[PDB]
Amino acid sequence: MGHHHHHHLDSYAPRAEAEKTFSYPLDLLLKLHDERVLVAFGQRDGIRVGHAVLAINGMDVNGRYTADGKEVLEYLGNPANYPVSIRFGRPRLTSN
Repeated sequence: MGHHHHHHLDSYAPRAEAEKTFSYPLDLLLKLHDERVLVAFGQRDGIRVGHAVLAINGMDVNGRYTADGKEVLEYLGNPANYPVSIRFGRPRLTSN
């Protein structure tokens, strides 16, 4: 009965994490979902899958493209650009 629910402001989510270096091959994999690049695998236990990319080398990502317009999966997949720094966090940090 009732099955009531409540949540914080829909526009919001917890803050982004700090910038971190990445390179490949690595025990980390990313995928495209809902016009965002998300962690597919690489969790120590669970607290990593479903996190979303927010910038790469300071280019705030246009969902799944760089600021320049490279698709993030191809951009990171290119081994000429394997060594990178990434900013990532909870999805829906803001609606835009």
